[PDB]
Amino acid sequence: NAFIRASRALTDKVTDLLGGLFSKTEMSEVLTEILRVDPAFDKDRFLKQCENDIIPNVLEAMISGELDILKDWCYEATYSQLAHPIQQAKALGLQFHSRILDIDNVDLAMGKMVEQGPVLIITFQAQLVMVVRNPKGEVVEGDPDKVLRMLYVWALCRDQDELNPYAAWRLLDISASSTEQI
Repeated sequence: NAFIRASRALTDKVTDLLGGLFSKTEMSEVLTEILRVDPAFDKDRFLKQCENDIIPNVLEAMISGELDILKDWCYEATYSQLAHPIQQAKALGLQFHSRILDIDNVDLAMGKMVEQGPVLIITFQAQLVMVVRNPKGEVVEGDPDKVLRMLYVWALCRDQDELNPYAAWRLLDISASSTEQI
């Protein structure tokens, strides 16, 4: 399909912009650290887990204002930044009616080491419908009839002390941008 190729082309360009002169050695060094604790680690299986588990659960919690779920999936400083806006909305008794339409083009962009552990940076595209309403049912944020096409970049960090490999990754950072006219 033509459209499918264009969206795939956009993802590849983002991966290029995230690939500096030292990206090959930095990725290899991060894999060395991950492999020390999880010898069976595989990049493709990891990306499958991101698409079927990590992304859907975290993104849903974010747009639905589910603070307890979000706190379990994020690092401390990360949670504080995401929580504040949600906490303000709840104080005004606002309602989160946002929903996810689709998620695709999941890919591995780069790797880096941080104090909390090894980091793998992924990207993906998603179609969302954002809408927040007040107690009266009136829309005070977003647009219930508009579909937003987003390009996300997520930094996931691994807890090197976690016994179970399928529960070792948590959200460390996130950036994004709409893809209108692309």
